[PDB]
Amino acid sequence: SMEQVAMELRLTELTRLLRSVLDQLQDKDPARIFAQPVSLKEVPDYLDHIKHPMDFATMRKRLEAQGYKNLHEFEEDFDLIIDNCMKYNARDTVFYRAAVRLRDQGGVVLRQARREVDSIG
Repeated sequence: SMEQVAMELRLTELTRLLRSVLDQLQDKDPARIFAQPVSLKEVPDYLDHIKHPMDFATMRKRLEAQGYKNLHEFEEDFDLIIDNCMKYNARDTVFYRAAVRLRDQGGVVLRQARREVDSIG
C-alpha cells in the first residue's frame, strides 16, 4: 500500500535523525570506553552483574536494521550503556567517570532530538 510506503519513509527519516544523534553522542566518548561490547573473554563474570549489556556498536547494528521505532527505544539503549557502567564500576574509576560525562553531555543532544522528532512528526 501507499500508507505502508509513507510509514516506511517516516521510519527511514527517523533512522536518519537517530544516526546523526548517535554520532553526536558517540563524540562525547573520545576515549571509546563505550564503543564495543564488554568482552566476556576479559570480564567472564559480566553477565552475572549486568543482565542487558549495551554499547554503541550494538546500537548501530539495530539502527541500521531500522530497529528503533521511536526515540524512546533509542534512549532506552543509550541509558543502558550509562547505567550498566555506573553499576559495574565504582565511583572512583575512569569508566564510571566517563559514563557520568557522557550522560551529562548527551542530555543536551537528546533534549533537542526530542524537539526535532515531535516537530518534524
